[PDB]
Amino acid sequence: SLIKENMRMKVVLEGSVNGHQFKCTGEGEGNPYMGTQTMRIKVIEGGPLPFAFDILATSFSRTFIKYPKGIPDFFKQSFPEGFTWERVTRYEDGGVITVMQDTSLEDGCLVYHAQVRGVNFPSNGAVMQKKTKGWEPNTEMMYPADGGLRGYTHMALKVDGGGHLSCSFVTTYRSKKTVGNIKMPGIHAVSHRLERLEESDNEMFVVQREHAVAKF
Repeated sequence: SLIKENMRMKVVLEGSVNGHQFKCTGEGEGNPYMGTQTMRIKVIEGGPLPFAFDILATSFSRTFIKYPKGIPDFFKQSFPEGFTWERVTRYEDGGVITVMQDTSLEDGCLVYHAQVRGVNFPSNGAVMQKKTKGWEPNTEMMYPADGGLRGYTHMALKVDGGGHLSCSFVTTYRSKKTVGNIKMPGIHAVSHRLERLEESDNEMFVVQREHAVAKF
């Protein structure tokens, strides 16, 4: 397969949140067939970010989902060309973030480009005040949709003082394949656990890992 048991990734993610422009770069590796990955991320422009890095964390990798025998893997089948994803995330207190992402494969490395735009986060809220504490584990429902997939998520962002902020989104996953076939899965789910491993004081440097497993 073009997707090996060990694969490296690199990412450029840029955009703005509440008018604050930034750019990040990341690089990492994982085992796509075990659904595990780690990435090391630096804020290279606009730092220190005046908002929680957690709102960006889920924008930095669908090739690394452990899919059983019996659920077709849309993502791995999309190579060499790869896939795109487009997401809007809506937070219960009115933040909205739109993300556009491209996934390519270049010289044996997965290459990601993401653009993000967040607006209307309350200035006083946990995101803009940097009072968040990571994401609860969650399950994304995956639906077949006219040759692509729609993912649907309700996630809980932990906040200081024993709170959460709920958010939801729909993701549209599209293949870039111009030659060849894709076997489409049926409805399924993907269980995620996204963990912050390292961070610097002002989140200029973050290391995170994910474990993602598909199920019926």
